[PDB]
Amino acid sequence: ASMEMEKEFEQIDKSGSWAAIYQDIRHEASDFPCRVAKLPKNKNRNRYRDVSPFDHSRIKLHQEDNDYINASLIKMEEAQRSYILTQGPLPNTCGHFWEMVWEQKSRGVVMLNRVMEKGSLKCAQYWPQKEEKEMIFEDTNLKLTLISEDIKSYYTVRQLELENLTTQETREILHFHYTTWPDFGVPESPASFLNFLFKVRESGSLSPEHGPVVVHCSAGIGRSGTFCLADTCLLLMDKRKDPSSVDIKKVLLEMRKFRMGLIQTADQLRFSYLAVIEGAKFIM
Ligand SMILES: O=C(O)C(=O)Nc1sc2c(c1C(=O)O)CCNC2
Ligand SMILES: [Cl-]
Ligand SMILES: [Cl-]
Ligand SMILES: [Cl-]
Ligand SMILES: [Cl-]
Repeated sequence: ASMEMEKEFEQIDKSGSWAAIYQDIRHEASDFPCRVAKLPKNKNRNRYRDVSPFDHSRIKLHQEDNDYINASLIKMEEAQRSYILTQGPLPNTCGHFWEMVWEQKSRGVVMLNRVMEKGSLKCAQYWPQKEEKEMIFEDTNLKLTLISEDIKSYYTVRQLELENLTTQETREILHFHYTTWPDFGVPESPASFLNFLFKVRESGSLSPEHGPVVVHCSAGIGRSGTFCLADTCLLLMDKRKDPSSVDIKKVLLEMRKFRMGLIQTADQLRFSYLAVIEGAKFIM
């Protein structure tokens, strides 16, 4: 790999067994309890009833009334990278979302969806669109201000100021918004996906000096899983002597120990292969 991975890719392509391989992954994936996610009191904190964090990896809010947020810590030990994957916040969980960003000391938020997709609400408007209209989250005592945005053709980078209204301490949060990645679909090219990923890496947001980057789409599993799988596989291919031993299927199953349903379609799995192959070549 890239040679060994590319060879494997062409073989799967030739036999047309992407769907078969993807289904194998779903069958083999971990099935851990999500008791807390499924408590009655948490019903309104979940966007989709079929998408919940495992108890063992769920992010806990440091709040005395209810610690629950639909978010999971994905800790890739060998790759030496962590991510927080979470659903697109609901109108009632935006305060929670930013409480999590604050408490976990994250530097970046990666958003891979749009607020409305095909006429359906997929994510709350959880950040301010206008500088002069800041957002105040009274429940978690946080204020959020748009400082600037860098709008590119297929993604936007925003500078946000998150302020703890209790202490008046402020932090700069980078918001990386992929705006042309359709739900249950794939990016328009490996190149544009990789350019985006590299921008996130270059920002320092994935650095161990900060808390884990927060990654989300609508459910925090399909597009989110695709993004994280590619990043981790690229790390492995660069850190392993004999990078040929990087088995994307095994890495995805390792990730799914931490959150269910990562990568939601066979074509997203196929795209992950392409991204990793093309990216390996660029980095090598
Ligand atoms: O946003 C994504 O990329 C993603 O995984 N979305 C998902 S996963 C998922 C759903 C959705 C959705 O957006 O409707 C609906 C219920 N089943 C699981
Ligand atoms: Cl949007
Ligand atoms: Cl919503
Ligand atoms: Cl591997
Ligand atoms: Cl699945």
